[PDB]
Formats: sequence, C-alpha cells, structure tokens
Amino acid sequence: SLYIFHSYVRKILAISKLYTPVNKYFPRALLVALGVDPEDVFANQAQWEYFVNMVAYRAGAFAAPASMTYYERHAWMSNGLYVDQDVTRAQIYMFKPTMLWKYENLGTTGTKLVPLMMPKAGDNRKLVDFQVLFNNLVSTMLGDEDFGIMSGDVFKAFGADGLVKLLAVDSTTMTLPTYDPLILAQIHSARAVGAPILETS
Amino acid sequence: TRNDVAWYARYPHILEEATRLPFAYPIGQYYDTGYSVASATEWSKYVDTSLTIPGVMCVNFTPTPGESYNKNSPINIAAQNVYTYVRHMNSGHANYEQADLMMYLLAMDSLYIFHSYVRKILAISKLYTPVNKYFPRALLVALGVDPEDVFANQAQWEYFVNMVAYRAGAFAAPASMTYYERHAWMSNGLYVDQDVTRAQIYMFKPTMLWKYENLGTTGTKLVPLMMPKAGDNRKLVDFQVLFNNLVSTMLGDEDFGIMSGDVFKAFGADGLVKLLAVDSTTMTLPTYDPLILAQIHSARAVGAPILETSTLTGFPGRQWQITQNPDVNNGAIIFHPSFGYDGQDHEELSFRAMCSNMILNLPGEAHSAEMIIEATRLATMFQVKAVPAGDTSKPVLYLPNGFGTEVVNDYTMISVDKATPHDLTIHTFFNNILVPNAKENYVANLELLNNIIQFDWAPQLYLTYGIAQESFGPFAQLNDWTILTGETLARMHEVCVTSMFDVPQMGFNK
Amino acid sequence: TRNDVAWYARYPHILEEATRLPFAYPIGQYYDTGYSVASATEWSKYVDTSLTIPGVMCVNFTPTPGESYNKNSPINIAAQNVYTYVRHMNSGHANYEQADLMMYLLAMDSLYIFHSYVRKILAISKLYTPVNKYFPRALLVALGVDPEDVFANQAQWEYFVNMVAYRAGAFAAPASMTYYERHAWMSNGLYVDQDVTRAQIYMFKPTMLWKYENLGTTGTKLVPLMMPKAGDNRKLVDFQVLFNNLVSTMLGDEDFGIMSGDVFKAFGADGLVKLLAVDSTTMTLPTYDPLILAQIHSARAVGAPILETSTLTGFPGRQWQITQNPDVNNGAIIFHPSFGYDGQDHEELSFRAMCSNMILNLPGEAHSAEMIIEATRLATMFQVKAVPAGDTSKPVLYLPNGFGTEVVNDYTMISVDKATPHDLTIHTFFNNILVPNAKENYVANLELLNNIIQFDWAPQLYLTYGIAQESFGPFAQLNDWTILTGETLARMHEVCVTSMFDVPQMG
Repeated sequence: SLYIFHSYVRKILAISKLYTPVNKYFPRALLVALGVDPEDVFANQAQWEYFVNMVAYRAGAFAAPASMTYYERHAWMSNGLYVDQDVTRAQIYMFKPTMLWKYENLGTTGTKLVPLMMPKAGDNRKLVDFQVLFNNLVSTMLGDEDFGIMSGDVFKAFGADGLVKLLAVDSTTMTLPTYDPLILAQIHSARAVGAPILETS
Repeated sequence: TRNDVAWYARYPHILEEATRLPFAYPIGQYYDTGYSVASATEWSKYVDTSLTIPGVMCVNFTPTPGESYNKNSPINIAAQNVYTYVRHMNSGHANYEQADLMMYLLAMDSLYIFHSYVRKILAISKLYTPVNKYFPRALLVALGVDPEDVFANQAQWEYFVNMVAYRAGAFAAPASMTYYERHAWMSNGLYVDQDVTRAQIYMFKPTMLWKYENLGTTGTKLVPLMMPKAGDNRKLVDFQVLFNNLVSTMLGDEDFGIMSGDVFKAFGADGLVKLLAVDSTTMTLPTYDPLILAQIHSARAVGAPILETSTLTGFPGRQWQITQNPDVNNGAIIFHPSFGYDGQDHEELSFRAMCSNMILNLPGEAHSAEMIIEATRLATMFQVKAVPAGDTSKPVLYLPNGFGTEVVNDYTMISVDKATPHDLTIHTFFNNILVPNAKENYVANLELLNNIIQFDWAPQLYLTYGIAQESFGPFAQLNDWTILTGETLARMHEVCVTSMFDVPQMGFNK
Repeated sequence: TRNDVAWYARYPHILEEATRLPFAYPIGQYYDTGYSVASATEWSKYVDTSLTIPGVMCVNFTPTPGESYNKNSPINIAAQNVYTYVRHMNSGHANYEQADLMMYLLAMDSLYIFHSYVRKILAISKLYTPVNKYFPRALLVALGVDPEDVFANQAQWEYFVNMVAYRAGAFAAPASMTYYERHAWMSNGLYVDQDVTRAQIYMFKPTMLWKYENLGTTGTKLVPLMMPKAGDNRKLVDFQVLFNNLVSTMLGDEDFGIMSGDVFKAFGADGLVKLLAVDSTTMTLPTYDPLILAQIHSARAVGAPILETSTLTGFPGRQWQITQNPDVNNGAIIFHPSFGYDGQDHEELSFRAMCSNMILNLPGEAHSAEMIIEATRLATMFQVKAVPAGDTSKPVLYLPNGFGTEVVNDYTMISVDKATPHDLTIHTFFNNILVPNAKENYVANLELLNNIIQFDWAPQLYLTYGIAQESFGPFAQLNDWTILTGETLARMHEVCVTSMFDVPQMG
C-alpha cells in the first residue's frame, strides 16, 4: 500500500507537467480523475515534488523483497498512462487505488489490514490531504517493533541489493503515455465488483 | 594448545542444530531478557530483565581561538601574520587593524560551523536502517531539532542549507587556514565507535557560536550565541532566526565589507573557503576514524559557557568574550574564559575531581607524533581557581592552562528507556559526575555507567559520591597511557593552535 | 596552483619534540597522578590522584561430570560406553561394574587437575618481566601458595611435583576422552585478555577436587576436598597433606590397579593421558586464546560448594556429592548440586540477579558453531528454587538446568593497593555483587568495577543495592549478543558433556 501510494503521488506529479496543443484534457482531466485539485499541483509543484521523494525515502525504513513481482505489478499499474489506440489524440486509461490497506495491530489476538479510502474523482484534495493520508498510513508501522524486527529480518535475509527501491524523481521527470496491449487486454474483460464495505457502512 | 574436538567434526549436524542462535539484535529498541527462574517475579526489582543499548553520544563543543591574555598568544601572532599578508604584501586598506581582521576571520568560522550543523541535520534525516532504529530520530533529537519537522519540510531544509552556503560567500576567508577545515570536518561527520554494523555513533555539536559585535572606536566583541540543546525540538524557523541573528551585524558593516574585499583580493577567488552545495542525493554515511576516537577519549568537559545574564555569586564579570580594545592590553585579542560552570548559582563539587593530572591512553604500542598531537585536542586541564570578587561566592571557577581550537562543554547520550513506554532518554553529563546521597541515584548512575561503557573510546569519567565525600578517578579501560601535566598539554595546545591559524597561502616562511 | 607546505611539515622538529612522552608504564605498581590545580589538597578525598591497574583474575572452578538424575544421564551413558569398550578389550571376568570404572575415571581427572595445579605453581615462579611487576608473586598468591616457600624450597617443590606426576602417572586414563585434555588445557595455561606485553592475566584454579571415599557394598561416593584459596599462605607441607589425602584410598590399592591395567590394555600406551614433567627450566608463557576468553566472558558463578560440615538452616543434606549406590536409582551415578551458596548461613540477596536469562556476547558478527558452543561452557543458569525443609530457612538455593564439565564458583582479582606500602589486594566476587548501604563500599564497589573493566573479556557483572532494593543487569560491553534461555543452554550442555566423555570405535 505504501508502494502504491508512492506511485499514485508520483503519477500526480508527473501528470501536471504535461501540456499538449492536441489534447486539452491534459493535464486537468487526469488530475481531476485522480481526485486532486489541479491548481494545487501547479501552485505547489516544488512541495509536491519533494513530498513524493520524501515518501520514497521514508518507505526505505522497511525492507521488502524485489523479486516478489506483486510490488512490480502494482507499481507498473498505478503509475503508467495507458493509451488506447497508439495515435496522437487517443484516449487515456489510468489505474487509481480506491482504497489502501492500513495496518492494525490487535496485540496477541491478531492483526488486521483495514481499508483506508483514497480520494474520489470529484474531491479536489490539496497536498495537505495527501500528507495526512500518508501520515495515517505509516502511523502504525514506524513505531511498531514487530515491524522493526521483521524489517531487519527481511533486510538481513535478502540483502540491501535485493530490496524494493522506490526511485527518486527530479524536476526533469516526465511520463509519456505508452501503448500496452496487455494493459488493454486487462481493461477489456475487467469486471467491477462494487464499492468496498467499511465498518461504518 | 587445545587440539580441536573430534566429536564436533564427526557430528556437525548436532552441533549446528544445537547452536542456531539469533544474533544481530537491532539496536534502537528495548529488549527483555525474560526469566531463567519463573518464580523470580516475587523479587521484582532484584531481578533485572532489561537491556537498553545506547546509540548516540553527542559531544557539545565551543569553538575557541586559543587562550589569549597577551600579545604573545597564537591568535595574536596569527593576526599579525595575516594582517601583514593582507595589508602590506597585497595592497590592502588602512581603516582596520590586525585584531579587526582576525575577529572577522573568527566570526566567519561560526558561519561555517552553522552551515555544517544544518547540513548534518539535513543529511541525517534521510538515514533509515533496519539494523539501527536510533536512525534518524535520536541523532536529530541530540542535535536539538524536532525530527518530524525535517521530515515534513525536507525541501525547505534542503534549500535553506544551500542558501546559507550562498550567503556565506559574500565574505572571503582563506582556505589554507586549517581552522575552518577542522571545524567543518568535526561538526559534519557521523563517527562510528567500532566499525561494525550496529555500532555506536559520536557527533559534534556547537554549544554556542561567536556572534560579531561592533562597539565602534572602543573595540570589537565576539559574544556567545547559544545553540539549541538536545531536548529543545526546534523547527526550521528557529534555525532561520539563528542564522539571521548571526549575519545581522556582518552584512551591513562596511568594515566587514572592506576586509572581505581585501581577503578576496589578497587570496584570490580560487583560494577561498567554498561551502559546497548539496542536492537531494546527498548522503553522509557514518565513518570509522581513530583520530576522532582518540580525541573523544581523553576529552575534558569544561562546563557551561558563562553569559552576561548568567548569575554567578562572587563572579560578576566572567562572561565568555573574545574582546579587543586598542586602549587595553596593547590592542591584543583577549580570550580568558573561566571554566567549571554548571549553569547554576552553586558549586558543582564534582569539578573538584577534575583537579588531578590527566591520563592520555592510546591504542597499540607505537604512537606517532601526529597521533599524540591529535589525541589531545579536546583535553583541558584546570590550573588555578579564579579569584572571587568578594568573600561570598557560591560557584567555584577554574582558569585553564591553555586549550585547543575547541573546548568540550558537555556530552549528551541518547538511549532507550527501560520503563514501559521505552522512549528515547536524554542524559547530559560532564566527565565529572556527582552521585548525591539519595536512594534512586545509584542504580540510575550505574545505568549511566553501563551505557557509557558501550561507547568504545568514551571520555574518562570521574565520579563523586556525596555520601562518602570522595571522588573516584578515571573510570575507563586503560591501554598504553601517560600522565600529562599542565605544561605539556599547554605546549601541545600552543603547537596546534599555531598550526591551525597558519595560512600557507600567505607568503610567509618560504 | 601550488599547494604550499603545511605547518607540521614546515616545523617537524617542534611537533616531534612537543609529543615525546614516556609510554608503557609497568603494571604491578602504584601511580600517583599528582594535582593539576595544586590548591585542591584542601579537598582531600574529592580529588583522586591514584592509578591502580590489576593483573590477575583467577577463575575458581569445580570439575563436574554434568548433571545426573538417573541412568539416562550422559555420564551414565558414557560409563556404559567406556565400560563395554574396556571390558570387550580385556580377556577375563572383571570384578568392577561400569559405575566403578567411571568413578575411577573421574578421580583420575581430579588427580590430573591437582598435578597441573602444582606444576602451574612451579612453572609460574620462574616468570619475570620488567614491565609486569605482578609476575610471579600475584599469580602465586592467586593460587593460594606462600610465594616465599616456593623460592626458598625450590628443589623440594620440584621433587614433590615430579613425584605427583610419577605416582598419578601410574594410573591409566584415555587420551581420546577430551575431558582430560580440556581440564589440562584450563589448568595448564596463563591467558592474556589482549595480545600485548602489559596485558591482564586470567588463570583457572580448582576450588575443590573429588576425593574417592570407598564405601564397600554400599557403593562409591566422590567427596569434596577443598583447595587453598587466594590469600592463604600455604607451604609445601599443606600441598603434601592435600596430595596424601587425595591418594590415601587409591595409591597401593588392588581395585584401582586392576581398573588401571584394564584401561592400559584397552587403550594403548599411546592412547593414555600423559602428565608433563617439570625441571628447573620449565616455564609456561602467557598465551592469547580467544576461546578461553569467550568462555570467561560468558561465565556465570554458581557459588560455594556445599560441604557436610557446612551449616544450612533450612537445607539439610544438600552437600555436593557424586554418589553411587545400587540401592538408589538402580546403581546410577548421581550428581545434582544446588547453587547459590557462599558460606555464611543466610540469604545472599545478590543471587536473585542471576535469575534473568543470560546474555551470550561475542565479538565480530560471524560466529561458528564451535565458537558458540565453546563460549557457553562456563555459563550456568538457574531454573527453579530448591525446596527447604522445616518452614524456617535462612539461605536460598537454586537448582540449575544442567551444567558443563565444570562450573565456576568464584573469581579472584589481584591488584595493587593505593595506600602505602602498596601490597597486593585480593578481591573475591561472583558475577553478582551486593552493595550494602554504608559509605565505605560505594567507592570500593566503583574501584572493583573499574578494576574489572580493565579485563578485556571479563565476566558480566550484576549489581544490587541495599537501599535501592534493586539489581542492575549485565555490567559489560556488548558487541554481538544473543539472549539464551535455559533450554538452549541445557541442550548445549548435554552436547558438550557427551562430547567430552566420548570413547572411540571398537567392541
């Protein structure tokens, strides 16, 4: 969920620098669909750009294996801009998390992952909302010594070279939309299961 | 001598299964050992199951120009040499004297130390490790910074450090003067005590910095500007206020502008101190440096700096000051500070245990001259008591017999708590530690001693018990040692302060 | 673009003349640092100018066959194994059982430790170093001998040790049974804590030895025979009556000769334990051995041996005894001592600090299995409390969860006094030190602590205070530690008791 959140805010940052004369949906419609106020990322580009790097830095306190292709799949999904036909003014597909799994420790009677809802496509959320979401996500992880012991164990077992490396972005970092017929074959024949059920639902 | 057991070679499977032990416990968190005897919970405090390994010892220092009470001091000789090179060998201006140029060069060092300080604050906050949970919050607490502020405002911190390095470039200072290189190398490094994976970390933090003060024609001061202490939780706005207060009397002074242009002209742009820029990829890994460890071992804490608002009965005019006056004392730069102050208006009677001659022990059996001269840089021996102005005086002050380019004020150690929150604990201490007669001081002092002996080349301790009216001497593990007296350490201090303020870029001694 | 010469290379004579200091002070010597203020003589004890450096820490041990409660013990399985090896190599009908052979085989170990002890007393006395003034008198005081008696009566001492080697060398014991080789390795050897010339020295001295005490048809009972402690100025007559008390039941005896000849026929003359001979040129040098230092660092002292004359209020019949009786436990060798004794019939409140789980600390980060299991040999953890009898008990006793082929009773440290005439000071301690509430013993306890931390791999201390009602945990510096529970140490103890008593292959 941390890696998906990093790819999410990284795609928010990489979208806002995209302007094209042939596509006036860029970048505001992609930013609205991700749930972000598009004027906030323009007015606070340095703050967004450094918050994404700080997320990638503080995620490095926890070790996770890199050959586990679960992480690579979720990062490849939630960061790409996917074009539908490979022409100039083609349609764009994205992947956005509806919710993320927030870690919950019950002590000796178990351990939960509970839903943390992400902003929806009309919400117009600023950087402070995404900072509150990231602080709420890593709140029960950085102070847990079970997580610290497990992190040191994964670090020792896999080594520093065999861990997931959330890479840094600079001011020159751009994502162009790509043509991927595997992504299109996923979107075709996809089945929406409905809204997640919460404990207040 | 012990031929190897052949049973271990014939049955290595049983030996491997019997000795599968979890080593490499990560440091930074509390560990409980448990109970060998399960009924020993009835003996509650008589059984200790706690294990608190510490990570950070911050050495809190004051930058000094050396001891100076006459014109024959190393700082005055350096003032004469740099004024001859700037004023006469290159065509300098004639509106300032040698003490003015030397105090400008001394005020530039506080700027460089502040830059290394906030640069180390920035480089620490990006360090996270599974094997060391002290990183980075304990290093950030020991430097006096709110650790969540540097995480939440990383871009603002990162650009403030670069802006400090940019605005410091308005003033010229020579690069071959190794005073600046020494202070920048000290106050930026993370120093590891044993060169292993989860070893202990030493830092150097300024206790105060020298703020420039112009009195006009009746002299020129350097006054103390106190830095934040290890519990303060200061944001970026506090460090910005500190940097604005430091360069407030420097950017609008045309004496400083003339002296800056003269140093620029005399040394050239290539021969100046260049505070280098940091990017987002800038990291400091901790290093192993046995010269730094030989400095921290045999270091001597002199106590708190005396301020003009500090209350010292019997000592009204003893505030720490780098002063020059053309009428007073041939126009020499004077730094004659009194030591043994503990921040309170009473006698810290454990400083009485700092009145014996010191022990300087080194690793190995063959010590070079460079090693012996490096290992004495933070050592400071008292020489006489200060004379109280009157007959009633609660504190006891000490005059030294010279000191190096920096004196230690304090040490701050960060460890985890053994009580049920197990948070970070902040203890500040001198080399001298008073254990007063109270029921709860002995176990706390023993925990302090056991945390200190985890640090490899720790400072040597001097413990005073109030119940016995007796001090115990150097609590340290010795090696190849000597006994140093005051004149030998004074000669070594003279040598090092002369070598630090020498600028080989000058046309002197060729 | 020319880097000019630095100040230290422009004046190298100034740097080399300011830094010429006399290093390498001899240890065994009081040093006064003097005053740096020199007005501070008005502050009499508030200024400490003394500098005492210790030289000897003697580990005082008891040799053990391991814990034994029934015939399923490793000492009894080893008795079975060595008895079927010896009996199936000797033609004839034996008259001794397996337990008689193993009790003989432990009594021979106590003889060999005695011989190594007196040969150590001899070979120490020829050691001289100008930079170590603890040689040889502090080593001799730590072994409990009068040092002047060894120098005055050198030829008689050499005759006594050579006659002990001749009279104990008449009995046979298997050389490929590493119990003897390990006990000889401990009892013959001086060990530096660091590989330097002015290093601190570790020794191993027996606290007691096992005396045979034949009983007849009601079995066999190895009894304690106490060795002299440090500070006792014992002469050659005392070690002679100790040797004569150790061999009075087995020197010219027929059963010990038959068992010895059977061991001598089973294992060849090359397969027997060889005692070292001593001339007037025999010297043992201090050596650097990290395995010795690893097991000293994780040593836990179990306390004094309980004797039959020792008075314990709520504990009758708890004396240390390797017993054997066909009436009890089907003729098994039985040894289960209780720990936590120090003399002094009351509770030593400091042994409560030994009820935590121990910390096994090593240097580096890569630890082999041999290093890990050798570092746990002198470690002994309590498991439960012993049950008293009478509802009124002054001491508190503890039962272990197994122990190795030896247990540590005590440590004795030899330093120099800081008061004149600066003679040797003798301090005996466990891992657990009680600091009662008096003004005298706070600075004394701090001096003991600073003396102990001079030793590089000193045993980990536990300190309790009287007014605090509180013990402090492991007073030691840790590098790469793990926490041992009693079951892991019990498994390592069972493995090492099995490996020490192992016989080769034939039947």
